[PDB]
This record gives sequence, structure tokens and C-alpha cells, in this order.
Amino acid sequence: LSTTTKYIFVPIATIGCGKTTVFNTLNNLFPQWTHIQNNNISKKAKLKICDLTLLALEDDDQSVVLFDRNNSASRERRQIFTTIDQKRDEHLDDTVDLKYIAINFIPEDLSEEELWDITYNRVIQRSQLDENLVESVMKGFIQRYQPINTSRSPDDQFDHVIHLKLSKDENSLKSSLENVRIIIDDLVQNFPDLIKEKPADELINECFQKALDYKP
Ligand SMILES: Nc1nc2c(ncn2[C@@H]2O[C@H](COP(=O)(O)OP(=O)(O)OP(=O)(O)O)[C@@H](O)[C@H]2O)c(=O)[nH]1
Ligand SMILES: [Mg+2]
Repeated sequence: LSTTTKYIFVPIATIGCGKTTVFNTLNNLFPQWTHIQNNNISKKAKLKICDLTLLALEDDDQSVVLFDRNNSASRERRQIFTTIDQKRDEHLDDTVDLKYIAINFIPEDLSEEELWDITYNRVIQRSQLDENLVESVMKGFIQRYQPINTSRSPDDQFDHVIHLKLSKDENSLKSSLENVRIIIDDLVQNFPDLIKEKPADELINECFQKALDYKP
């Protein structure tokens, strides 16, 4: 109306960390949020994910973009900050305040061995030349992975970091469901004007079930 705040949720992740499951759950809970999936964008598309992000924040209707891309490498985070900062005046007036929230999918203390075991088994459970290609692309995102470091450029440009968990499921609780709850609780504490009514636990569970059973 006079000063509007918008949010870009940026994962730091590798393949199969649950980015899309977490973001689909959130979008099921919050239909007005915009989930942009880098995987669904043609690498010969005119508008790339940073362009679509700014387009999806133009209307007063639109306040959250779920930026669904791995960003395992530091330079991929730097691309987001620089590109959006350079182009935001093409589409947004000066009353719009943009906040970058990092969603960290890979805990500081997780070994590369455990990261691989968890994500590789998730991905195989969802053409042997096919499998070797999948394994090799997954290894490339892990090879390039540089943990978040808000003490140095570029991660010091994040306004906030939400730290997620990454474990084998225990006590029949999927870690992505736990992470959805972590994000919602963090937002209601740290950005109370974003989520008005904290959704009921039953609704979160059902929105997660929908995302989990989604078969593209
Ligand atoms: N067991 C278990 N499976 C999960 C969990 N979260 C997601 N999955 C499954 O793991 C697979 C990968 O999850 P995605 O949400 O697609 O992960 P992603 O990070 O988006 O991976 P990419 O799109 O390939 O980059 C899917 O089959 C999910 O249903 C979880 O917490 N526990
Ligand atoms: Mg995905």
C-alpha cells in the first residue's frame, strides 16, 4: 500500500535434498506464494529463473517466491543477489523491500558420505546408462557444493537463514515434513507479518502428504 516487503526463499542444497517436496508443501499451504522450478525452465528460454522471480513479485498479490534451484556453489548464490539487485528497478518501484531468506538443506556437520547415502537412495527409489547419468549429475552438484558462510561474500547478503535437518526418516517422520514445520515456526517467529494464521498441524500433514505422493 505504501511499503511492501517481498521474500525470495533460496535453497542451498544438492539433488534430492527435498527442495521440491518442501516447496510444494509450502505452496499447498500458501497458494498465493509462487514456486519457480529451475528444472522446468528451458535452457533456451527467454526469461530465466531470476527474470521469472522479479515478474512474480510485481503485483501486490505476490509477495513470496520459492526459488527452486540447488545453489550448491557459492557463485550460484552470488548470481541471485547480483542479478536481482541489478534488475529489480526494471519492475519494482522504490517502495518494495526485498528480503533474501536462505533455506539451508545440508547441515554443517553432515558428512559427504551421509549426504550421498541419503540423497542417492531417495533419488534411485523414485536405462542403466540413464542411472549412470543421474549418479554423475548428482556427483557434480556435490563436487561443487560450498557450505553457506554468512561471514563472507556472497552469503553475507542473506537477511536470514533457516537451518533444516537432513537424516534418514525416524519414528515414521519424514525429514522434509520436519523441515516444513521448522520453516513455518521460524517464519512466524522472525517474520510474523508474513504468515497470518499458522496452519493447523493436520493441514500441514495433508499438504505434505500431497507433495510426498506427487508423481510428476
Ligand atoms: N524417505 C523420504 N523421502 C523423501 C523425503 N523428502 C523427499 N523425499 C523423496 O525424495 C525424492 C526427492 O525429493 P525432491 O523433493 O524431488 O528433492 P529435490 O531436492 O527437489 O531434487 P531435484 O529436483 O532432483 O533437484 C522424491 O521421491 C521425494 O518424494 C523425506 O523426508 N524422506
Ligand atoms: Mg526438485
